[PDB]
Amino acid sequence: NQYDVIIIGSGIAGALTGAVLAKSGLNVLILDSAQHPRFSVGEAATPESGFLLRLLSKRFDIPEIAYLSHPDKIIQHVGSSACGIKLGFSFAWHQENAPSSPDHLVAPPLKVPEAHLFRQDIDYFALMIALKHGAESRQNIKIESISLNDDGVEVALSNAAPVKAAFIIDAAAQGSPLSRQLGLRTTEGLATDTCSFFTHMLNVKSYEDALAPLSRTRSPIELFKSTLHHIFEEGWLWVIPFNNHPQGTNQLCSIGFQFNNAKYRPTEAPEIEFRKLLKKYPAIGEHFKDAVNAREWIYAPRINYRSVQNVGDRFCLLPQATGFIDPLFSRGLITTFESILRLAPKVLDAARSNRWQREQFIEVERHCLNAVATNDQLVSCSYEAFSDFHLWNVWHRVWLSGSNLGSAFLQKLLHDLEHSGDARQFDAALEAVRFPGCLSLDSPAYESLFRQSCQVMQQAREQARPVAETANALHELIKEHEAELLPLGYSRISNRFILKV
Ligand SMILES: [Ca+2]
Ligand SMILES: [Ca+2]
Repeated sequence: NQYDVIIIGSGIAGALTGAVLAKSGLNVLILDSAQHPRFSVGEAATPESGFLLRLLSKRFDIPEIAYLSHPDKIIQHVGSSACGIKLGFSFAWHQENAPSSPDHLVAPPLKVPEAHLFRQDIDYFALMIALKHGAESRQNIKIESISLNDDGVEVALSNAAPVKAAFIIDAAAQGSPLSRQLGLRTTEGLATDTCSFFTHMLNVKSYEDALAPLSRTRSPIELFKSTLHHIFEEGWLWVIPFNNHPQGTNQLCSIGFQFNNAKYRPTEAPEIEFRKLLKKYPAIGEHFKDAVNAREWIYAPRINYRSVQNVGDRFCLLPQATGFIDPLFSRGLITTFESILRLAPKVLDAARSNRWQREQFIEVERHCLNAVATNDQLVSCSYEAFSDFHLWNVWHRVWLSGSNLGSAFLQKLLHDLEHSGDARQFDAALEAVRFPGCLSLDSPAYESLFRQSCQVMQQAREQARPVAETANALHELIKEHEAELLPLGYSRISNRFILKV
């Protein structure tokens, strides 16, 4: 064995994994068929993802990891082009053959700003963290085979001698070569069936300039300074600026549009589909009158997958290699950072005890598979809620209340870790949560609300129920559970901009 761990993929997941393991005394080799710099989506940070980066940073004493959670710290240390800003998620609803209303908006603001991650710069910086801590990296390589033996792993490489390790982590995405060879991936049982078209653009107009100013919308935050979701019956489109930070230099804006394949299947080239969308929804088109595409569109016809298992004696698939649902709500980054946080202490224990058995990693699998399942219910039910603004308004409080509870839970874990310095206590506290992979992590009342609300939405889809009935059923569920949630007034449906505290 020339290494302790081989990591496939040098993106943020592989890089952070490599950094924390190398920091902790393991000899790590990161392999990637691609090379930096390169484009990637997965751009909208969340409260959870920020807390998870800070937890990773504190758990392994790597300060630079925490920089990646704060836009001001990204600008200062990674570079001024490396992010935009977000003060929350905003949602504007539209329908075909009718004018769009600036009152069909919800936007619950954050207290602390978060980042729109320009992944080419963020990921390259992350790899630099790993390299500076002693992880080895080989870019632009070709893996010829991966052998999983009872005494380790052996990876054959084109035009080089094979490399050996005790353990292999797949930190790649849809191209997970372990996933392909292990036969663990499937689309069976997934409620979400969606496609995605995405690119980066110049000269994308702000929501306030294109559609309605703050004096009209009454939003507490500029939608320009938010992850903006334009939602409609068959899909949604994101507007994620990198050019909205007063000290930023990036000129681009990320644009992605997604369809529920059960309701609309695209047939034509990405630019033609984009123009058809804008004709259908002229309000959305107001962003793009002077816009130009700065890259080729990428089209993915089906973005959803899960896995039946993701750990063995000698391997672990990180979340992107295991399952993905949708960009909606940006749950992928969350699941990724939490999975690293759960896995890394176990890999260290394994390497120190020289014991490599599947059962040691079972809670990593339990978290990841539960997270993908929860993500599938969240997103599938959301796409059904896209049918009507009032329904969306009621529905978004189910997501928000859960996310707020999970964020608060992670914030508390971080506080305890910062002051106690007690890594083992933290690891055990995260593992002891009652609902790993669920939005609240540990609230039986919230998970009751989530389960029952998803049942309402699936039944509404299945039986084509009237949207007013569904919205009301959700509202009554929120009222029933509200006493056991954060005291934000989630049942006050007329307040479309739910504030913290
Ligand atoms: Ca070693
Ligand atoms: Ca994503």
